[PDB]
Amino acid sequence: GPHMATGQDRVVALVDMDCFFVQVEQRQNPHLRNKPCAVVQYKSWKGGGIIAVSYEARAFGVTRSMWADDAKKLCPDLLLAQVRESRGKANLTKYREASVEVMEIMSRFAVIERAAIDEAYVDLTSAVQERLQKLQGQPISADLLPSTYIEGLPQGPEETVQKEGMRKQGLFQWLDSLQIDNLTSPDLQLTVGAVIVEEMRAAIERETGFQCSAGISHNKVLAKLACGLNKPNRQTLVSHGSVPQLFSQMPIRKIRSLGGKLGASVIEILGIEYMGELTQFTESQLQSHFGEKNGSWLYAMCRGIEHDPVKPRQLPKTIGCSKNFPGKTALATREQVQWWLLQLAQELEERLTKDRNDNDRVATQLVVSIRVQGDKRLSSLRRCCALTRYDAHKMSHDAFTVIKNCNTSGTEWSPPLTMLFLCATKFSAS
DNA sequence: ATTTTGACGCT
Ligand SMILES: Nc1ncnc2c1ncn2[C@H]1C[C@H](O)[C@@H](COP(=O)(O)NP(=O)(O)OP(=O)(O)O)O1
Ligand SMILES: [Mg+2]
Ligand SMILES: [Mg+2]
Repeated sequence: GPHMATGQDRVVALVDMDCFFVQVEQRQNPHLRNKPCAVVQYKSWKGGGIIAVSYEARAFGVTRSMWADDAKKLCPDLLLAQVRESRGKANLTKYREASVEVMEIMSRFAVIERAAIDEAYVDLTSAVQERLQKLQGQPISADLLPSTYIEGLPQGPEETVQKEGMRKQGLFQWLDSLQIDNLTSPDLQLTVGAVIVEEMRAAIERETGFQCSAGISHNKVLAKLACGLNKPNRQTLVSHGSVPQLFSQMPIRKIRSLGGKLGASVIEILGIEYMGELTQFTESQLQSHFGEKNGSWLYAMCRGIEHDPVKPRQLPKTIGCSKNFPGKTALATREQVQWWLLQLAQELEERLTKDRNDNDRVATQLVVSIRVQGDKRLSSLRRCCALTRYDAHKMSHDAFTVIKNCNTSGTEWSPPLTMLFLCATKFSAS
């Protein structure tokens, strides 16, 4: 009752760019705009692997991971943009730079946590309070929320058969219900949050050309879930009160961190399917099956409560370069391994030097990882060494030194290598 | 022959 926390202390948003790499390429090449389009890496093997897909192309069934030749079978007029290739490998520089454009705009509004190349969490609690002070008891107009969905609404009793009609009906129900004169109301706080996110999304689109979606809720997991509910080019507010119905038919795997083995174990061990069913277990029961930390997290999360903070971190903490060498292309000679380590080290040097100039920091550890043919794990082996100079020849030599004894017998390398990976870590200020 | 990443947990 009066002491049961409800996880309504924060306003958190998650902003995720729509078909991000595709929009970067469509901005660059107007011929690709408003077309079924995908971004592909490499080309020789089955036309290249698709890594991003426009919504027009998704309507034909094109998905990430599809070979371009196969996507063309579903969508004969599919247009393609290729990732830059440098030193024999895919180069993602253009997308990292476009990401910085977006993150720098978002950081004008609030502290952000860069969660991936095209998404960031925003802690809006302070900004909402300031905005509530600015507009004392002044009602919030639907005009301030032109792209917002209120999850769960409309409810109860032709304008109801088009999606914009439904969107506005739900928004009207929500705003009609609001208590505008209490500045401590969580639902009001979320609504002001959504007004700010509309402003943020408009700024991103104005200043970059890129569209995005967003979720606004009281924590990162609900914000992330909300964001996906009405992609693309829309934002969704998930209130605390919307959680029971939302979670009552929500597959466990849809919640952040439960899409893999742990989520599968929750389903198998407890014999449930939906996130809401978790409420019927005690905290101790969940801790007994999934550990103290996971158990406590699940117990709170199924009630819509999560405390993971929006970390103040706009820049990646590691800078890595990797290449797979699948099937017959697996690396089988010492010279091959050394040449590709050099290629990777040269890209890494270029990125590290730019990073040192832009961000006043230096990496101090080099992690070298390899995969051997047959091992299904991403990494078969990981070894580190000191990273003392931004020099590609030195980094490649040091990586070879730290992995060379993985070679059962050689001039020859065995078993063949299916992946090389260099990652610069442990940054210190410079 | 899905590729190239990046954050974080466990021991
Ligand atoms: N498995 C993968 N391998 C490589 N790159 C990938 C990837 N998954 C995504 N990317 C790259 C390419 C993606 O453009 C970018 C962002 O990933 P999303 O936010 O998950 N997907 P997007 O923004 O395209 O569409 P949506 O509107 O549904 O958000 O990261
Ligand atoms: Mg995206
Ligand atoms: Mg994303």
